[PDB]
Amino acid sequence: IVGGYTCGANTVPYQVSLNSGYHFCGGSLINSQWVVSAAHCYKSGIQVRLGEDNINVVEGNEQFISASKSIVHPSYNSNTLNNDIMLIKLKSAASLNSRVASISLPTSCASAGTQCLISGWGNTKSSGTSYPDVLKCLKAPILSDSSCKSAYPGQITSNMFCAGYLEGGKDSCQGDSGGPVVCSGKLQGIVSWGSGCAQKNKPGVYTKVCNYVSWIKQTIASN
Ligand SMILES: O[C@@H]1[C@@H](O)[C@@H](O)OC[C@H]1O
Ligand SMILES: O[C@@H]1[C@@H](O)[C@H](O)OC[C@H]1O
Ligand SMILES: [Ca+2]
Repeated sequence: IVGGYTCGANTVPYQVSLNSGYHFCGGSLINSQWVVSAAHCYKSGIQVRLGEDNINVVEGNEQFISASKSIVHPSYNSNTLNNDIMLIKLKSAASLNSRVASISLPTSCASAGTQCLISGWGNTKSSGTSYPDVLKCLKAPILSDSSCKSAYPGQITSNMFCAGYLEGGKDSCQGDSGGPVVCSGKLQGIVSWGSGCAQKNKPGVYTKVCNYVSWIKQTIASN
């Protein structure tokens, strides 16, 4: 998160950390045993770290669960990042309380203009490198399909939307991938890609979760 703020410990209770010896992606808890993430975040040996604020300190509320199975979207294209969504099944059910909670899947797509919560442990600087130990939060509106398609010609599919600010200075960034974009209490986006971070006329590009509620729900009822 570039240009955001310190969320506060456990105030984003659906935010997870993907850990393979080190934080490498975010993810979003949607029920006690399933995390949704970015498909380009896929790797073998994933442990899912719930209840995290400082990812380099044990603080009192963590749950560490190994993945038992990962499902990259059947149609994920790593070249275009089209359909950048993946589901992770947890080996044991997380124990749900006020600091470890699932976030509701949409019944509707969020409209251009709607302001959302983007959170992650990604790089906080746009020209330079610096990674936080605590979770960082950004409120960013959704942007119109017509300025999204302009900012990134030939690259925006119906499976993506842009969210952010075209004057730059505020974005998600490397290390935020897999993580939530929440609007009106609905996991609407998944941190996916962009050109740099916090750059003018280059807003964050997010996987459009509402296209995948049918794929998510029928996957989760059969696995
Ligand atoms: O974003 C672009 C992607 O859509 C694809 O075309 O590969 C090149 C990238 O610049
Ligand atoms: O039991 C685990 C604890 O030992 C570890 O410190 O962090 C995750 C917990 O689930
Ligand atoms: Ca911790």
